[PDB]
Amino acid sequence: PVNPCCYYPCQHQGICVRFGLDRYQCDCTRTGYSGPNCTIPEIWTWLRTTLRPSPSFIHFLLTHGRWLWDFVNATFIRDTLMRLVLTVRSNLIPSPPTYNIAHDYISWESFSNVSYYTRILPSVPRDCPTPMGTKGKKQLPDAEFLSRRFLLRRKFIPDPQGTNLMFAFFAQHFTHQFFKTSGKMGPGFTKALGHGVDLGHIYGDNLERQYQLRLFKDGKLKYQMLNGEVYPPSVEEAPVLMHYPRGIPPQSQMAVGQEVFGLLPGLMLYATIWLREHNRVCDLLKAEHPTWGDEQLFQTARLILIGETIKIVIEEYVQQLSGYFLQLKFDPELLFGAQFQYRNRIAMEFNQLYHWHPLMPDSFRVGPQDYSYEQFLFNTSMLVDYGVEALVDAFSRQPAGRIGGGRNIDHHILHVAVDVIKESRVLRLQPFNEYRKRFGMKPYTSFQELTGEKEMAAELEELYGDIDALEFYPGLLLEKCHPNSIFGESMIEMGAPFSLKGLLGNPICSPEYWKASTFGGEVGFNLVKTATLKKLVCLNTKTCPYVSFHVPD
Amino acid sequence: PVNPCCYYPCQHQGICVRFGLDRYQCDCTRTGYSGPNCTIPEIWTWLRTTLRPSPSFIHFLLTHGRWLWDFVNATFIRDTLMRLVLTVRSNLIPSPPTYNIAHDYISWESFSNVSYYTRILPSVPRDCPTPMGTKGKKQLPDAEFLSRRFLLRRKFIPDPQGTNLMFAFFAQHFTHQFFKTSGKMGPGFTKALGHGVDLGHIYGDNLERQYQLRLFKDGKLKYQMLNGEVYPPSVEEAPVLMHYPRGIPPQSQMAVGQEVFGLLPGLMLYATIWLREHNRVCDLLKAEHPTWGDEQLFQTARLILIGETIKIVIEEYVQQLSGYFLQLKFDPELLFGAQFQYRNRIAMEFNQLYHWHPLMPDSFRVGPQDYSYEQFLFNTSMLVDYGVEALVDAFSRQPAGRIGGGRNIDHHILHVAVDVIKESRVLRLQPFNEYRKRFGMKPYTSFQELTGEKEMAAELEELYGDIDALEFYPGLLLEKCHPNSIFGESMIEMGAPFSLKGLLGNPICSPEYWKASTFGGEVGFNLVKTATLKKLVCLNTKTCPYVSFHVPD
Ligand SMILES: *[C@@H]1O[C@H](CO)[C@@H](O[C@H]2O[C@H](CO)[C@@H](O[C@@H]3O[C@H](CO[C@H]4O[C@H](CO[C@H]5O[C@H](CO)[C@@H](O)[C@H](O)[C@@H]5O)[C@@H](O)[C@H](O)[C@@H]4O)[C@@H](O)[C@H](O)[C@@H]3O)[C@H](O)[C@H]2NC(C)=O)[C@H](O)[C@H]1NC(C)=O
Ligand SMILES: *[C@@H]1O[C@H](CO)[C@@H](O[C@@H]2O[C@H](CO)[C@@H](O[C@@H]3O[C@H](CO[C@@H]4O[C@H](CO)[C@@H](O)[C@H](O)[C@@H]4O)[C@@H](O)[C@H](O)[C@@H]3O)[C@H](O)[C@H]2NC(C)=O)[C@H](O)[C@H]1NC(C)=O
Ligand SMILES: *[C@@H]1O[C@H](CO)[C@@H](O[C@@H]2O[C@H](CO)[C@@H](O[C@@H]3O[C@H](CO[C@@H]4O[C@H](CO)[C@@H](O)[C@H](O)[C@@H]4O)[C@@H](O)[C@H](O)[C@@H]3O)[C@H](O)[C@H]2NC(C)=O)[C@H](O)[C@H]1NC(C)=O
Ligand SMILES: *[C@@H]1O[C@H](CO)[C@@H](O[C@H]2O[C@H](CO)[C@@H](O[C@@H]3O[C@H](CO[C@@H]4O[C@H](CO)[C@@H](O)[C@H](O)[C@@H]4O)[C@@H](O)[C@H](O)[C@@H]3O)[C@H](O)[C@H]2NC(C)=O)[C@H](O)[C@H]1NC(C)=O
Ligand code: HEM
Ligand code: HEM
Ligand SMILES: *[C@@H]1O[C@H](CO)[C@@H](O[C@H]2O[C@H](CO)[C@@H](O)[C@H](O)[C@H]2NC(C)=O)[C@H](O)[C@H]1NC(C)=O
Ligand SMILES: CCCCCCCCO[C@@H]1O[C@H](CO)[C@@H](O)[C@H](O)[C@H]1O
Ligand SMILES: CCCCCCCCO[C@@H]1O[C@H](CO)[C@@H](O)[C@H](O)[C@H]1O
Ligand SMILES: CCCCCCCCO[C@@H]1O[C@H](CO)[C@@H](O)[C@H](O)[C@H]1O
Ligand SMILES: CCCCCCCCO[C@@H]1O[C@H](CO)[C@@H](O)[C@H](O)[C@H]1O
Ligand SMILES: O=C(O)Cc1ccccc1Nc1c(Cl)cccc1Cl
Ligand SMILES: O=C(O)Cc1ccccc1Nc1c(Cl)cccc1Cl
Repeated sequence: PVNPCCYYPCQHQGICVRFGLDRYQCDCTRTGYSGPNCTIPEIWTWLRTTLRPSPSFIHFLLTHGRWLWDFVNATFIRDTLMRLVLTVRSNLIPSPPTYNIAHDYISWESFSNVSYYTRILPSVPRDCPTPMGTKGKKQLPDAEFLSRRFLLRRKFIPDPQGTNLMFAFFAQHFTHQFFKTSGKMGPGFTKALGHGVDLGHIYGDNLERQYQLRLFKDGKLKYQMLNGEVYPPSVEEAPVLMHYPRGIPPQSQMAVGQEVFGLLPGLMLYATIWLREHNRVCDLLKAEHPTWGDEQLFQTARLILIGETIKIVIEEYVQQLSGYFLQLKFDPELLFGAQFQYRNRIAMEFNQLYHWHPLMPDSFRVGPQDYSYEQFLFNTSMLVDYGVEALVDAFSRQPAGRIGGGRNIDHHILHVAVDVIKESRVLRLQPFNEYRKRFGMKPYTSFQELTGEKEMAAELEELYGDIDALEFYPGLLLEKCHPNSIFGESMIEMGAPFSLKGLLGNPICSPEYWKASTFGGEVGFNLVKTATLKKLVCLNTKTCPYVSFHVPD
Repeated sequence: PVNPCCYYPCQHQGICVRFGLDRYQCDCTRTGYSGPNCTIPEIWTWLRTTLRPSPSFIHFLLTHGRWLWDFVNATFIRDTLMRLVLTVRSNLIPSPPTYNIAHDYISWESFSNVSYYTRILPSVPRDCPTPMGTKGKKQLPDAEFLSRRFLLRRKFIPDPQGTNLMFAFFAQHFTHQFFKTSGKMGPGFTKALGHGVDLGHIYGDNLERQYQLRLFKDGKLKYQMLNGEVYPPSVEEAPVLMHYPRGIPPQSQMAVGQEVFGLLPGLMLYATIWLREHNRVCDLLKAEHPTWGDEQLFQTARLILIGETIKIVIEEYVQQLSGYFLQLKFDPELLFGAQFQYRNRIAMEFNQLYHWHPLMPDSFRVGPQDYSYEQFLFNTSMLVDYGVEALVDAFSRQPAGRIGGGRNIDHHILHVAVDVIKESRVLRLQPFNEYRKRFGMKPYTSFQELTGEKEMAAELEELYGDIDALEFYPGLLLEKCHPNSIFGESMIEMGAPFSLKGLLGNPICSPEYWKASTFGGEVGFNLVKTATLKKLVCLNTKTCPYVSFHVPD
């Protein structure tokens, strides 16, 4: 019989619905296109497409000509373009969410059950001739061999954008609040039910964990004093599930919102920094409202820290990553005259996309010392030994690896990428070319056009058989890179829409929540508006070291 | 020190926030007002208030002049006005939701924890001089004595709008999918985590329950055959928790989505019809899609039945109790050019408001038979004995009681109204007049202005002391009802914003969901678009009885 939806016949966000025994129909509703396969353009769509500049042209404009951008940033155009960046990107993501691992169709279970990761494109049907649809071979390339030949680091390729480990660990810390895949429920299921910037990696994904982390006085979190410095509490003081190597003494075990943070000094670094910020905010709130109870001081402080995150993420984190000459601005009031949905659901493709393990180097240089992976991983002493000040300085000076290009994942953590590709076939993600079309890009006609070179393309031509069979995750990390950039063109075009919908879709960005009273007055509101990475560290430390998302020079 | 927020100083949705020892500050952001109390209006605010007609004047316009409304309904002005009713009403509701029983302030916990009912106006602070704020007596009037003197039915007062029991049972059935107060967690908590029209009273509030009702063949729900007619299955066949009187084994019980439905035949009547509807819809969808599995057939039928519910509710259910000459219309497309959040959280005020126990008659009539409360309540054979047709005919012919005016609750179920007022004091709901202001109405200056008479006004003035001490629920029922109507001025103005935000805020009404493909093509899309109370009943029965929300002339 053969399922007609395996060919992906519907174009431009049309929906393949199986009718009768062998036929199909495309629902081209509000797609801007008509006809059986949604290809005949409406008057406005045809006009827009011929007048639309290429995605690369827009990226070129945003990365060149300082004289124009010095002017733009000092004018109203900054706010006009930022609004355009917000609206155009985030509208590519369905809201309310559509599909999940169980349903390749809209249902109430896909809407209400927040334990699911959502998906933009439906899974490849289980009745297709090839696991990627119709094109390609019956068996996809070996996940170990594909990572070994194309992803394994032979030499450290530094990021030309000057990105450091301070960014890398921020990226990991920030993302692991909404990427919490369930080990028992399996792939496609999440434990971070907040689905965005909830800070559940500081406070906990569940209520009882939070209560266990809370000192229940002045709204503050629990903490311990080691060498005159404030650190996260021990397991004895806060009895919560923490993933530590079995046998390790409880005095060496620290307790934070996310279970996996104790395994890396870079992760527990930010956990300390943010904990110091929470209690600091409580002190400012208490001086402003001495009549407030413990519960209000905590909840008000959480929203301030949620606002501080989004501020730093957009104006510094994205600023370093995108390399835009356009000065980015966190201002929810930009969307106040627009049709925007203040909700978010984490997609599995955003999970796959955010596996930036190439960022990690060969070693971890802290001052005169150079620490290996076996010296750095699962180390429960390093954070206390050096302190926040010394480590933040050390991570801001060490270069990070280039994400795109290829052959840049250190062999110690390569197994992750292997499992990511394995998870992609379990989830049955559509080919890379299908996602290219979903995010408004032209699909690649050959492997030579993808990598931009002759060598690595020829081997991939033999393995996959066809370009329309190329997988999602390998495509993003093997795509040609414009010199000076951190990754390929697709990463920006696929990632930004998710990322902005997660940031600005946070309820605090809504007209209902974006008020002074929400953050306990003007003091709390200004802390959100003026927050910086530098102010996140140095205000919570004795001295102020070099702190940035980029290395010196 | 005296709490300043006990005076409710901040007007027009301004937020009272405690500062220092004895000081307060109003957050007048986006209220349309400025200053210390949000009392001085902006240029556009002053313009709106002076040109705005009174609530009772627009209600007058909608309920008078047949000839003008015949013209309007046949033109685009029908759609123009419906869009206005949709937008202006539902915007009075905070979205995303703000407060709950735990927090009288915006928090992440209030946003994320869906086990809470939300609220529109914050509670009366615990450290206020009087239980209702600053007004009235130290001890609030007795709950049982208030119900016996002002709410207890002497002579039966029927609805002047000719509303029947078919409406009354629909009301109780329809509401108990989003009104499910958790007796274990307490007042202000809810098991109905859908917070809207999810049909959890048919399928279940949780997944494990839903799976027990489902056949897992053809997307259908389980059913038993009695007298050659389709009925809900036994609890012996579908093992789900149902609240039946002790001594009644699962062999006689019937298994449906909502636990309390076995207590009333009228509730079980509507459980049957929708179950017959679900399986009838499954049959239609199976013919269009013979390659669909069980899971897709079930989920798609649910979306259709949700679509059918909101359709009938707006164009007939709301049409009956509103008494508008304007032909109401369910078209989600009306909101596609508007700022509208497709989400809903059930408020405690909507819960309190929807206690329409006055609708219930002195005795239930089924043709020549007249069954009392003892015979009707907990009856297990009445539905099977008579059938669907006979009971639909009976409930459609018998008039329901007038909700407003007072003194129209039968002595059998008066204890509910006692528990509503008692729950209101635990929830610490603000005074009636404070809620009047919040839904754009002038507060009553006296009890005589509220009632319309003299006797009950003077006795309430003795019990409460002040009009600003009057409670939410008693105020709604003892209010004066305009020209021949179900209830008073406030019931529309307070309940309509809650309802329309609940109905149109359903995700199926969003541009993403409101497609033909979501309902499995045009056949499923038309069943929503052409849904009727009559078509819900007569298409699922052998013969077609009298079916309406009003009695025959
Ligand atoms: C949405 O929100 C509601 C309401 O908040 C919530 O309902 C429940 O919430 C919690 C449980 O999740 C219940 O909490 C109650 O309060 C006491 C607190 O007293 C003490 O608790 C600690 C003692 O217990 C612990 O002891 C040791 C450590 O001390 C520990 O090792 C044990 O494992 C044990 O847990 C103590 O540390 C602390 O200092 C306090 O003195 C709890 O003990 C107990 O759990 C109580 O039941 C609420 O009562 C629940 N219901 C209500 C109505 O409030 C929902 O869970 C939430 N929903 C979601 C989906 O998140
Ligand atoms: C977790 O991380 C902590 C980081 O604090 C580790 O603790 C530290 O471990 C080092 C050993 O590596 C301790 O000794 C230090 O190391 C030097 C090594 O010699 C140096 O090597 C270079 C290049 O080979 C040579 O040019 C020079 O000889 C140079 O000195 C040693 O000489 C010194 O004694 C120096 O202190 C260090 O003391 C210790 N830190 C603290 C605060 O005690 C820890 O090992 C690690 N844990 C695990 C389980 O891996
Ligand atoms: C659950 O509901 C069922 C209905 O399905 C109840 O069973 C029914 O009970 C009624 C009495 O309440 C039975 O009526 C019988 O028929 C006549 C009725 O009298 C007639 O009507 C009026 C008023 O009564 C009189 O003025 C007329 O003159 C006329 O006679 C009577 O003669 C019989 O004695 C008897 O009452 C009905 O038949 C019966 N149905 C079935 C199928 O058994 C059931 O009681 C109820 N459960 C509980 C606990 O009450
Ligand atoms: C969000 O959705 C998740 C996935 O649907 C839910 O995860 C869990 O719920 C599933 C369904 O309850 C679990 O599936 C299991 O199904 C087997 C099959 O047994 C069958 O059901 C009956 C068993 O009593 C039998 O009568 C029948 O004949 C048949 O054999 C059953 O054995 C298990 O008991 C269980 O129900 C599943 O284990 C689980 N996880 C996953 C990954 O599927 C979430 O509950 C849901 N979340 C929310 C908040 O609703
Ligand atoms: C040396 C440090 C690192 C180690 C040891 C490491 C290893 C791991 C491990 C063990 C997992 C969980 C198992 C799995 O999904 O394969 C994981 C997942 C993941 N990693 Fe890393 N990685 C590192 C660096 C990073 C960084 C810097 C980022 C951020 C750019 C990152 C992004 C992710 C993401 C998004 C997941 C999936 C999380 C989930 O779905 O639950 N990793 N990695
Ligand atoms: C004679 C028929 C009815 C009976 C026997 C009945 C019974 C009850 C009972 C026992 C409660 C719980 C009271 C408590 O303990 O707090 C309740 C609450 C309630 N009633 Fe009724 N009722 C009837 C009719 C109606 C009708 C017609 C409506 C109109 C919609 C209605 C609306 C409600 C609502 C919304 C609740 C609160 C639900 C919740 O949050 O749990 N009732 N009723
Ligand atoms: C409709 O879209 C389909 C995409 O599959 C196009 O291809 C179909 O029609 C062709 C011409 O009749 C056939 O050669 C193909 O076999 C057939 N595809 C499949 C999978 O069977 C088709 O061109 C489109 N129709 C129009 C009018 O453009
Ligand atoms: C479709 C009409 C819009 C005008 C598009 C002009 C073509 C853009 O051409 C662009 O030129 C840049 C350098 O100038 C390159 O960096 C880009 O790769 C290339 O796409
Ligand atoms: C001159 C700079 C203008 C920047 C404003 C445009 C930002 C919108 O970004 C656009 O988003 C679309 C959806 O993701 C993509 O299809 C486009 O390629 C991308 O440029
Ligand atoms: C100076 C401009 C004011 C004219 C706009 C008046 C709109 C208010 O509408 C008024 O509502 C009253 C009910 O309170 C009715 O009595 C009036 O007839 C009606 O015009
Ligand atoms: C001082 C001005 C504030 C009073 C506001 C009262 C306006 C009249 O009341 C209005 O009735 C309409 C009935 O269709 C609804 O659309 C509106 O939601 C309702 O506010
Ligand atoms: O957006 C983020 O938070 C990180 C991220 C990851 C992948 C792709 C884009 C982005 N951000 C981002 C955004 Cl939100 C806009 C423009 C350019 C970029 Cl790189
Ligand atoms: O829609 C409902 O649930 C019925 C309901 C209950 C309370 C208050 C209003 C309404 N309906 C209603 C609506 Cl939603 C709009 C205009 C007029 C009326 Cl009577």
